[PDB]
Amino acid sequence: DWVIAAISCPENEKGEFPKNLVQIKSNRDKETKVFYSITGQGADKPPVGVFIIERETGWLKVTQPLDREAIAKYILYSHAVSSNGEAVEDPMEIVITVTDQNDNRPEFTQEVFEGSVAEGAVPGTSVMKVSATDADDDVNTYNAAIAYTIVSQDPELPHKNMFTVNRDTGVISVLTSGLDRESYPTYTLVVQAADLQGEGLSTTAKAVITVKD
Amino acid sequence: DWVIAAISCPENEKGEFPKNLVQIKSNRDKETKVFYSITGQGADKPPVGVFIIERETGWLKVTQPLDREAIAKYILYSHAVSSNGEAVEDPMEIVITVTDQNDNRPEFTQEVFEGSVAEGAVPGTSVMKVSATDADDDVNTYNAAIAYTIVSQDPELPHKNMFTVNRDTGVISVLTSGLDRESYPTYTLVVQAADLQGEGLSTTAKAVITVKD
Ligand SMILES: [Ca+2]
Ligand SMILES: [Ca+2]
Ligand SMILES: [Ca+2]
Ligand SMILES: [Ca+2]
Ligand SMILES: [Ca+2]
Ligand SMILES: [Ca+2]
Repeated sequence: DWVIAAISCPENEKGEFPKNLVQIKSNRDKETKVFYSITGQGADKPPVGVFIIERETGWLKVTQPLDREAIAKYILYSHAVSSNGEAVEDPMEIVITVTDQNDNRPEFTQEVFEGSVAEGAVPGTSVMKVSATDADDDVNTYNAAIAYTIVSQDPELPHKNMFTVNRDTGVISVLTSGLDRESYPTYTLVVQAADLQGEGLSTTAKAVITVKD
Repeated sequence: DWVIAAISCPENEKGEFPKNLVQIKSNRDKETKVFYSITGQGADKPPVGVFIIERETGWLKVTQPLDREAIAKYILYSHAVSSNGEAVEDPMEIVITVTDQNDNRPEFTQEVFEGSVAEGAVPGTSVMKVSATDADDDVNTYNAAIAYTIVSQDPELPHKNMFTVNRDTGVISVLTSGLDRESYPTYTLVVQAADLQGEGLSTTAKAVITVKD
């Protein structure tokens, strides 16, 4: 049997609802009056009534904005019943797919990441890793594509930029010489993760680095 | 059989082509690999290739902007063929409907309309009618809803506004007293027709009125 494998709808649509999706009918409507209905989660099962079909015209519609991160795909079936009460078609599968918008900020997996480094470590020495996740669609968009940056370093001594971060991996490394346990044993870095390859929604966390012998 | 009775597409779409319309598949694709194709005017018949279907995925797409005033409805059929060469579904009817944009200016049915009026006619006397048409969708929009106005009167004597026009019907009537064949035997009015109930696209024509005894 034929299936409508996808009718796409972006999440978070604005403007007037309901919105038309597609009109389906039985070509047996030349024989009898036919009445249309739909079943499935999103139709008669929870979330009830997100999708409706006009009983006489067969216009399938969506009645509220969708949310890809809650339900990304709805599987419905359309039904066609004559006025005398006989189903005149085998029910047809109709799938609604929800496309992504950038509506989730990245989140670091920890509020505070801890790491340590030997004071004599040569510039370039990898110290620790910070990590973030993003609930948006990393398959089809850059809405979940995170760039890591360092926002600040406390203290700014002996130099303001003792460390750097790999923009893609979140690995933090020694950038310059001068680390010294006896002068400054601890650094607090504010790190940022931002989606849209660093241009989008952002969040911060801390990396606390202990300088060892 | 089920029919996709309408997938709507506005005419004159901008941005990137091709544009996805709907994805259709055979659920017999669990048994065999299935290849999809479409037939109909707009697909394999003229205008060829305005609609295409991806042979493996079943994504039906439109490849160029549509024009409601040229073709307002396309009737396509989808086909599903196994890799061994057997049609695995009855072809399904899929109708694409083109929705309207206001892209046609009203047009008067004549460049010059002629009428006459007796000089003693009381104010309110109907003189003649001007008429315009509009190729846009008068059923579903106001894109063809015309308001008539008078733009100018030559000569502006004895008064600047000797006539008026019914905004809906285009009937021109005597507005005030003072018409006189021996003083001014002829008036040329520039008349305007504008769609969007007078707010939209506009055109002009002339109404030449002869004053009789
Ligand atoms: Ca969402
Ligand atoms: Ca995001
Ligand atoms: Ca999202
Ligand atoms: Ca047009
Ligand atoms: Ca128009
Ligand atoms: Ca039009």
